[PDB]
Amino acid sequence: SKPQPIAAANWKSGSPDSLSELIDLFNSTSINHDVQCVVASTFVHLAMTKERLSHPKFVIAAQNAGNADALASLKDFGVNWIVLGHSERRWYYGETNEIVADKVAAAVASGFMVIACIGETLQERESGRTAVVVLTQIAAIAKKLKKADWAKVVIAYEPVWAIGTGKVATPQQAQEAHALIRSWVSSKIGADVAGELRILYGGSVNGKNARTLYQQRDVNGFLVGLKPEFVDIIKATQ
Amino acid sequence: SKPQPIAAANWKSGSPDSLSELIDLFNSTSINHDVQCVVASTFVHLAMTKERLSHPKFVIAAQNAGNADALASLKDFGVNWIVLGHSERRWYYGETNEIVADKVAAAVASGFMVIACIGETLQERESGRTAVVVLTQIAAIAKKLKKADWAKVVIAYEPVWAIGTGKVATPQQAQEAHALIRSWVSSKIGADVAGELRILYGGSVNGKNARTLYQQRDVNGFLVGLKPEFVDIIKATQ
Amino acid sequence: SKPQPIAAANWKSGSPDSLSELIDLFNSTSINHDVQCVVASTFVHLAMTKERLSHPKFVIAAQNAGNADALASLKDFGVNWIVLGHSERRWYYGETNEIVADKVAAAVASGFMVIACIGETLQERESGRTAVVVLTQIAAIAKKLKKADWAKVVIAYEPVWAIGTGKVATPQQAQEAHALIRSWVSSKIGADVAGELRILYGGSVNGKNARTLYQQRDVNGFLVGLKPEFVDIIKATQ
Repeated sequence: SKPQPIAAANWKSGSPDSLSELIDLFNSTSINHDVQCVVASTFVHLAMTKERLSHPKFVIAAQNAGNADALASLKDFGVNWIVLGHSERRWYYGETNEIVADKVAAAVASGFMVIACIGETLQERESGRTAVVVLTQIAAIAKKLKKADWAKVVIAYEPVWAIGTGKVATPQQAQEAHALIRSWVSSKIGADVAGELRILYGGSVNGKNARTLYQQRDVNGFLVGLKPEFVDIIKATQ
Repeated sequence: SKPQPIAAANWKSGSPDSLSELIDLFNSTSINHDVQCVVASTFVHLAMTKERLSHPKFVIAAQNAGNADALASLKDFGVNWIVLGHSERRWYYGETNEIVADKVAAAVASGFMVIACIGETLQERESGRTAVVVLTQIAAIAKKLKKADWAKVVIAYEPVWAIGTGKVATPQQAQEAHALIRSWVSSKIGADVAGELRILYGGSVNGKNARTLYQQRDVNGFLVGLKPEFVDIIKATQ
Repeated sequence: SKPQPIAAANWKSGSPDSLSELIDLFNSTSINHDVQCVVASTFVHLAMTKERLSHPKFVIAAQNAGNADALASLKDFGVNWIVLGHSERRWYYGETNEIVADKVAAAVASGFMVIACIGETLQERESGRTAVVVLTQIAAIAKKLKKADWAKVVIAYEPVWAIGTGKVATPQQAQEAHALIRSWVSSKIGADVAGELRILYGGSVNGKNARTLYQQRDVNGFLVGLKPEFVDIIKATQ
């Protein structure tokens, strides 16, 4: 019943050696279930990742593409995945709902698989606005898409409200949010689309609480930071 | 006598683990005098610093806010300090005196404590224009502020004449610059504001010059790189 | 005969300490032959490298430019060399042949020594367009220069087609690229300019491969990653 899960991890910082070491680890990870793993890299590290990463269940993603030429350069380089709408961009780089929506449509048009992030802030959640905020964010994206395009879309629910707090969302809070999103998709886009849609939990987690989160009916994977424990996150989607 | 000193450290680069370990160091550091410690982060590291850093004498600062939305996201995230007009902004990104002044005024308006950086090049210094250059930079900032706003302002002198050319300024050179800045603030803004103003030294600081630098009449602390030796930089402000 | 070679290294990422240890290594290295060594980094690392680098055959470069208008201020900060037109900028940051040309000319007029990167993609090489692409890129640069400016210019042939493939161009492949560039410079700019022009091999290479590459008639050095093995790259220009 659940579609194919996705485990996706973002580079933050550190030496080329620290990255090549992770790549070696992932190349040597035997994964027995069907899962798409995604290593989202910064531009400066795409060359080394393309050079060293080779695993049948791993693809490379970009974290950003600031112009049409960048998208085209990524595709020419064999990078077919991209992460869009992450809170860092929305918070600090002026990326409104509409800007994010336009980027998703552009990337889809270019033939990217897109992991599109949505999520409400602390202030938004506490004023009881989780539903309106998150559904407004996905509505904006859907505005610029056709029904067929959804096969190229993955949604990450980023519990922006929990960033920096040291607390993972309970499986109940995560399920509620993922459920909220799927219901909107089912009703506004299509029951077929909703069933096939991957909705990833984009809060940080360890392997233990990731397993429990994955037991939730509307959780289809994770978007986390790149580190050795990403192997545990992959296994959590079994 | 001197106002409360400030010891402020800037993240440069390295892995999330490296930052984590530094946070562990600072959390366990005993500080027995009145000093405001500041850790200036890049966006990507703000989440871990908020999550892990907890010392009564430490606050978190941003290094940039490129737009109005970014200032607001920072404030909502509980980031109440910002460093503006630092050498990268002025000499790589070309922020003019006016752009810096506008940023300082906007941040103050939004409730931030601002560390505003000023400093002259070797061409400026060697051609006898240290005073006109440095004081013109601060004059641009002052134009956009009211007298009451100075309680939310901190000045940092970055001797880019030395930094950019491989020199280490002496305590005498640091003092002369700080004294120039203080006399300007005294003259233009008020002797009250001048006596209360923190002017931090932002040149090359090591374990042997830190105390002599702090003991200069017009130095009120430091703007330096984040390193384990920051503990000793803090100690030098006692 | 061959002009003075250049050995240039780009710092990728990682902690200040890791870079500082490399600077220590470089400082203790005898380099007996006539060669200009270049260490290029992002802006944040300039302070440390300026402070600590002592080797008399090394200079410090900025890893790229921001806007062409901000090159003058970066010169005044104290940077004397710059790398422009690197594939990363052309691919991801919208730097067309003409934007690269404008930056090169602006850097020269501000008194920089410039390493200007040119090279064709895998798609361009496969389609038989190595010469047209590379010569179009260098033609654009030349259009904004005068003959006297070439004394301040260095070309890096970046084998962009090989990026991410883990393979180095063969000496035959590198020589062919460098020779067609020089041939164009000789005819279009001047024989003497072409004789004095340094054309660097701008792909990562190790000591042994570098030594064989440097044997080629039109190879005048290297633009590579900043790592311990950079000492062997320098030695390979003997």
